[PDB]
Amino acid sequence: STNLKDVLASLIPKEQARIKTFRQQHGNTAVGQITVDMSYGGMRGMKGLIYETSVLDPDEGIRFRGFSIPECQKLLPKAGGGEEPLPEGLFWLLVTGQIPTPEQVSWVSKEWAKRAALPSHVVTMLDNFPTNLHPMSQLSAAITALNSESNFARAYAEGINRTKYWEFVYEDAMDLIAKLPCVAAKIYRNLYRAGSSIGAIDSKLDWSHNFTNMLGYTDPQFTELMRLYLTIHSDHEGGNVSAHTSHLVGSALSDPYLSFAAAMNGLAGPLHGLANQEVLLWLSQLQKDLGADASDEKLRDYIWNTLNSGRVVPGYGHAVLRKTDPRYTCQREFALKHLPSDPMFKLVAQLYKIVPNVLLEQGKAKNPWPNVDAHSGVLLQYYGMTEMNYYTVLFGVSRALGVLAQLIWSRALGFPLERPKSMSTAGLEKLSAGG
Amino acid sequence: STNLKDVLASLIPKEQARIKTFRQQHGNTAVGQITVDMSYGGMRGMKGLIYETSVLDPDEGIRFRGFSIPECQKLLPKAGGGEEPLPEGLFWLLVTGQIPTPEQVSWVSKEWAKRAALPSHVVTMLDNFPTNLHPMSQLSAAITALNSESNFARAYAEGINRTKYWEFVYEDAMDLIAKLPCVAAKIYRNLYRAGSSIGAIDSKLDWSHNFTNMLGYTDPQFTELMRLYLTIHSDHEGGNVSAHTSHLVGSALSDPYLSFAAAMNGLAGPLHGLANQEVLLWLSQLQKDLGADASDEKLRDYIWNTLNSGRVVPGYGHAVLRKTDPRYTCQREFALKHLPSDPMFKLVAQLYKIVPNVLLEQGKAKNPWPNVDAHSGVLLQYYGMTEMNYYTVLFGVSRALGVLAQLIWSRALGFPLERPKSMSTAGLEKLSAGG
Ligand SMILES: CC(C)(COP(=O)(O)OP(=O)(O)OC[C@H]1O[C@@H](n2cnc3c(N)ncnc32)[C@H](O)[C@@H]1OP(=O)(O)O)[C@@H](O)C(=O)NCCC(=O)NCCCC(=O)O
Ligand SMILES: CC(C)(COP(=O)(O)OP(=O)(O)OC[C@H]1O[C@@H](n2cnc3c(N)ncnc32)[C@H](O)[C@@H]1OP(=O)(O)O)[C@@H](O)C(=O)NCCC(=O)NCCCC(=O)O
Ligand SMILES: O=C([O-])CC(=O)C(=O)O
Ligand SMILES: O=C([O-])CC(=O)C(=O)O
Repeated sequence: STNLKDVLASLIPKEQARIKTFRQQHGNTAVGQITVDMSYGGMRGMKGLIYETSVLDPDEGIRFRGFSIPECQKLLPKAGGGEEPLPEGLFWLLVTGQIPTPEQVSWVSKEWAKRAALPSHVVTMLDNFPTNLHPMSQLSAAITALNSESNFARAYAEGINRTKYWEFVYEDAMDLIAKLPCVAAKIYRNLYRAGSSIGAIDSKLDWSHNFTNMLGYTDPQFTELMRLYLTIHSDHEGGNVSAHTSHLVGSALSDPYLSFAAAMNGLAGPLHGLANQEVLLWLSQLQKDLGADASDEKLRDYIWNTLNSGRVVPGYGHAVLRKTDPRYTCQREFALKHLPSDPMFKLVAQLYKIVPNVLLEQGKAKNPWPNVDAHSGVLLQYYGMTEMNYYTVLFGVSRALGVLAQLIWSRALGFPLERPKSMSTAGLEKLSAGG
Repeated sequence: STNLKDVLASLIPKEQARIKTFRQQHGNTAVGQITVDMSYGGMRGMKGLIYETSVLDPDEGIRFRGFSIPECQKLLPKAGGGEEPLPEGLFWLLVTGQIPTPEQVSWVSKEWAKRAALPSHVVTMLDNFPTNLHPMSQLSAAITALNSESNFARAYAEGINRTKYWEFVYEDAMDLIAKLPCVAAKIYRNLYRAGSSIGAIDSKLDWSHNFTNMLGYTDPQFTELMRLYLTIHSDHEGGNVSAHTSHLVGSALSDPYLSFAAAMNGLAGPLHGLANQEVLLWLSQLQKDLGADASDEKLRDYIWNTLNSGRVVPGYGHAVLRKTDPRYTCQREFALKHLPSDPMFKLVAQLYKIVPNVLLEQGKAKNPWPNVDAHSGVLLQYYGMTEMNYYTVLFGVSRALGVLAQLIWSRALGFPLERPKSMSTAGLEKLSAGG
């Protein structure tokens, strides 16, 4: 009865026509200009990609198909007896643009339980990895190795006509999302619970719940945290490193497994998703140097020392946002509800009063406000997940939802190879005169 | 006496100042505009990145630090008794902008022989990979797994000041280049010469020669082919998928191993470097359907059938080039010198007379001329390297030179996070009015 693939079959042709006519009328309309500073500046400020699933406003923050986080919290189906949105529903919304029914949501949950199975070569590789190999590296290498199972790769090799690419992309997308929690849980267990097993998928539970059971957590509030975490980390428009990387790579017709693994190597950068890990490590050194209950003057000194040493303060700043990330606020609210007296949470709250002021004073950051990474691990730590080097993997699992949602659309719409022109400093000086 | 690291130490500060002042004068100067069609079109035509090592002219083809291929052939140091340029020299030129001496070239060769060593976890992983796992996937997963050895990753974790990033990037770059041929040869042997060993590095040979010895080839002309192949595939300005991917990923401070592995997943796409493999497979089906000596009319029919089936003709077309790729010409010339009567070569030559005309007739391709991939495998096949699924790995090994050369510079120059703004179709329609 419910079948997202059939729903997409109807939606594709209409969007295709809509875009066709618009481009007919406005393809040559200019939307902006390119300046020297933007080229040297990592395209900061350049409108460069079409990405359908979410759009970020610099002041208001992210919108998923037009809905803000608070709206998602309110509109998306929850677990029975739950308060947090199920990521399955968010996936539905991103892919279709429509809020799903709980019946639609449960089908996604069953579909994902049904497709979760790892091939042995992958299992063996994970099991043979050394404990000093970072969790993100183990995750990316496993996803890359799963490409032997790609249906898009196989169909492409068979010569399928380009109009059908989306269909195979959708299958690999659904299968990769289904398998991600098993890959992730397996790395968790091998590294931190050696000799134990992830167990089996219960076709009757939501994806976050099967994930937390494979991780070994029983707290019901932890399951709630997971549902929220996985929903909010899902997508952040297309120009963020991980999403842009999946987009660019997939544009060459690399399969979804290869596109997602490349994205993960981008998420593992300290200026991107690895910040979630870095925040915790900075905080632990904080509490170690200054010890648990610090004074404001002492926190400032600590912050200044980081800045003075040629390092960034993790968890603050943003390439597009210019105000406090609603994702940080949404986490703060969860903390205030569930772990209001945790000392680490209290520390994170105190830095909110300090850090922005120091950054402002330093005068370099364009956005002195906190971003999502400043508040994520604090939550995790409270529930017993103290392995900070593993935090980015969870962001990785979440991010698959948004990037894979968009990837289906890129191929449905026929987006071509992403290939901008580059320039050398010498060539550019000549183009202008020099300086 | 020779030490590239000391040479770069002097060059950095001067380039830094040069760029600083230029941006002072022209940072706000507009270099182009962005249109709707460019956003929907994979940034085709957008000047979007600064990339120093090479620049591609749409009519003339690639220039490496200002030199064309013919000039490199003529200027770069050759092996004793050789005719083809040594890739070590090309690496020197890209990194420094200056043509190296043969003494400088030999130091690079020794440096790379000295740093070539694989850690056991990597060896074990390769040895346990199934034979159905594509060679590019095995290569990318191994490079990702080598990141446990990263010096940049380690220094970053220790808190190094940002001004010194380049120094660590340079070390990981030199080490990754040194190890690449061992990773690559090991996949070659495991897959196609099961039970044999890659052997050891001879500190006295050039990098291409140690590579061909690990692959198991003795023909001296094969060694020459390898030197040319590895030099020409080295870099192709910054907006090509693989280079852009390394650039974007490295912009987040991910280490060179993670940045290069993500690039490789982009090179493995059929519209990018995998075309080299695809050309051979298309050709083999050709000769199989039509059998060895075909008539022109028959080749045309074969070509039209591919086009009519919703597929591309591999090896033809380009996102920027608008004339025949000098890299294809440079290969043709090698063929004419060394294997002029090979039937496959003859077939490739015949398609040169046919394909462009059919593409023109079809009227879709903007560039109906051949690209580098149309002539690479033909050369390989003649020397006995008939494993077409492995061809992209060789391109991968070559490409490390250009992208890693640039990566050092990106960090030396302090390029920030690559983060453009994205837009949805809906948002864009509104920005304009709609259509
Ligand atoms: C996120 C970001 C990389 C954005 O970069 P960008 O758009 O270039 O920031 P910007 O325009 O404000 O940078 C201007 C200057 O302020 C500095 N600055 C910005 N944020 C800073 C911070 N948190 N700490 C210290 N300095 C900072 C920049 O590094 C830059 O300095 P230089 O001119 O000397 O290079 C940056 O704010 C940063 O480094 N933040 C800390 C890392 C972090 O929290 N990353 C997580 C982001 C969310 C995610 O992806 O998960
Ligand atoms: C290389 C490239 C992806 C460039 O793409 P792009 O810049 O979009 O080409 P373009 O502007 O000429 O495309 C216009 C149209 O011509 C079509 N076309 C272009 N090259 C074609 C080819 N070789 N065979 C069939 N159709 C082709 C395009 O796919 C596009 O069709 P649609 O409008 O229906 O989408 C394209 O020429 C192609 O697909 N070539 C075949 C694959 C190939 O050889 N790749 C290797 C490139 C070199 C490398 O990276 O190693
Ligand atoms: O938006 C970006 O640049 C980074 C970010 O917060 C994300 O990807 O979640
Ligand atoms: O220039 C590009 O777009 C593709 C290409 O030929 C390469 O990367 O060698």
